[PDB]
Amino acid sequence: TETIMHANDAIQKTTASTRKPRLVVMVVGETARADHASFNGYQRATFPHMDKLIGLGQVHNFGNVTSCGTSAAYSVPCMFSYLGAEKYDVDTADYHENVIDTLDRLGVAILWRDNNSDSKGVMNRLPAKQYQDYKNSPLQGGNNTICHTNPYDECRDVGMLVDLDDHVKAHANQDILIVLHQMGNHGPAYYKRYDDEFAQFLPVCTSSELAECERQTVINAYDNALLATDDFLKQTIDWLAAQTHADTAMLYLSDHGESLGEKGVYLHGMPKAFAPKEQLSIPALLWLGADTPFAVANSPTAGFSHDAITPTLLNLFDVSTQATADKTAFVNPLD
Amino acid sequence: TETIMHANDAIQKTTASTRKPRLVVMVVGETARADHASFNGYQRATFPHMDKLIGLGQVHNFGNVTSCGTSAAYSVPCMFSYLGAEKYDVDTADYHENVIDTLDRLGVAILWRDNNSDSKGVMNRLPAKQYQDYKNSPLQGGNNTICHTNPYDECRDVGMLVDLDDHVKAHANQDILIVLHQMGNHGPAYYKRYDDEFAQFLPVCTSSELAECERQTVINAYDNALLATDDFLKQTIDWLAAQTHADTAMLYLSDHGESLGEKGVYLHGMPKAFAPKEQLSIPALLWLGADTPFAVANSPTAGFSHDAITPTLLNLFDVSTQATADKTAFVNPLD
Ligand SMILES: [Zn+2]
Ligand SMILES: [Zn+2]
Repeated sequence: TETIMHANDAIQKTTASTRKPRLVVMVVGETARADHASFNGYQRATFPHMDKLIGLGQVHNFGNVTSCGTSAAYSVPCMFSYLGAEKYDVDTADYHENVIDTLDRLGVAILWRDNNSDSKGVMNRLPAKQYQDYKNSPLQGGNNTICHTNPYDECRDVGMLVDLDDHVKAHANQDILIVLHQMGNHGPAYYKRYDDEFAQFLPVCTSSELAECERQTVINAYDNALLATDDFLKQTIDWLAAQTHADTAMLYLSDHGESLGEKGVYLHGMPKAFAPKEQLSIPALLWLGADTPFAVANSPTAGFSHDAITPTLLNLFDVSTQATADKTAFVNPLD
Repeated sequence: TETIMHANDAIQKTTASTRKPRLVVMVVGETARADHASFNGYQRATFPHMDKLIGLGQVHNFGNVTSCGTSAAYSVPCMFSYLGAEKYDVDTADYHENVIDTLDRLGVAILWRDNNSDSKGVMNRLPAKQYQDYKNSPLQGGNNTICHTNPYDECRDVGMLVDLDDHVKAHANQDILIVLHQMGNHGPAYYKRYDDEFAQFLPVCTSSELAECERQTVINAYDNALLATDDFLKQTIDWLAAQTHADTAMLYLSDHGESLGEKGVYLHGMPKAFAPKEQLSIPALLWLGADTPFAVANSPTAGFSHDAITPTLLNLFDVSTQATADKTAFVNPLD
């Protein structure tokens, strides 16, 4: 009763009872920036798995996408909002219906796994059991079974992929959205972000005081963490490709980019008014399953931004509402 | 170290190994405003239990206190920060060591129970099991056993007091801090916030369109929710009074106030440079146990604010750090 509604008219045009169930994984990345992706022209092979799938036509790359801000606190709630970046007031985002609320009201079975921090309020109106902490191991009070593969005891993003079949089997003949919130490229200690298999650009910086290390060694650790994210996305897609009774999709966007020493600036979090372009420039990818019914939108005049996520998610679940009239999306609506 | 440190020099002057363990309950209230508390002169007995304890000298009233902002998203992280309101940056509060991080490092056993939303990042570095969701019942994925006493199935703040003895028993001979984050006076549906026992100021507004109801009936439901918070604070104190083995304290402050129709303004969330006084004026109370060693501090000339919380918590746990010099606190350090 106490929510500012945006999509009270929302209804599904078709349901899992009259066509194949829809199964979407939305990956909320962390600190990855567009121009260190090989698929956007970076001079190093940072996403070999995604590049191969792009060459096969399975993954669609949207190029240099713009985040709404330079921090998770700002970007993550706005990513799932109806307000968009221009009218978004990070302070009062929680008073509004968000796109997760709409999908849950229409019967989509939502799971949010988090190896980062939390959903920044997005999940607060749904039952607590639909949100799972994956930045802690079970004895620490969380769920991630892949935290002891490295000397930092840091939980890994691929632990969020363990037995997602549980959720799918609990929700037969239902549309499903799974949100995975990555640790990704968070710094400054990039060398802690990936297991040794991905320690490929060398040597790396092994200190949290970035200014002290040499700039190239900071970049090397950052690009190694991208390699681990490329693998995590590949394993996510491999799991979806085995769900042959559903129509599947994986959408991936980072929450913001990262400065890597341009004009001496490192990290992120700068007020958007004068943040450098590197902090606002993010990768964006969409994978679609075999025999997909969906059509990918072409990059419009203005390019894409975080504002396209909410209409995309509504389109992937066939939701009709005036709330998305004339709004950019990564996928066209079906009719 | 990926954390911006503020109290790296912190050390306890004495420990539970050489004096009585310290046991502190910090209540983070919600939407209660100073001038509707009967202990600040409101012409209605909204806090009858606290008023009796104030008359006995057991509760100290700090009068009209100022919150740092007009929403929980802004105020809650700042309440636990070292930066204080004037340097605080809500987007990047999470990058900084906060007072809970300091207490945890020094060995205080911290429990955060939340019947509101969550800790707004404050608990993110501590093990997940030290944070408990109390706005959901157990079958919903939370912990609160008192959600079915009302027709809205709304979880009640007193459910957070159920069997706190479990936490105390698990931390024998340790200092303990318990944070209880209230649902409290959140609106606009004030009439949902309290069980029938507290439906005392009548008639009440039973709609969410507050500008439609008669103003006094909105005020009546708001004041009923205060009665239920007064009762919750009394039950909290009654539990602490039974921990005779420890030196105890209860500190209570709201996250912000509330407009109740003055010049047509309702609810809160206005930008703090422009917000009316009602949204920034909050109650603040301190209860101390029998034979307390602590003394109430000199009032700042402008009155107290949220900035006093962090130095107060440090002083209550005998923590010595340069980060408290020059800073306001509700109680003096022991020396
Ligand atoms: Zn981020
Ligand atoms: Zn609040």
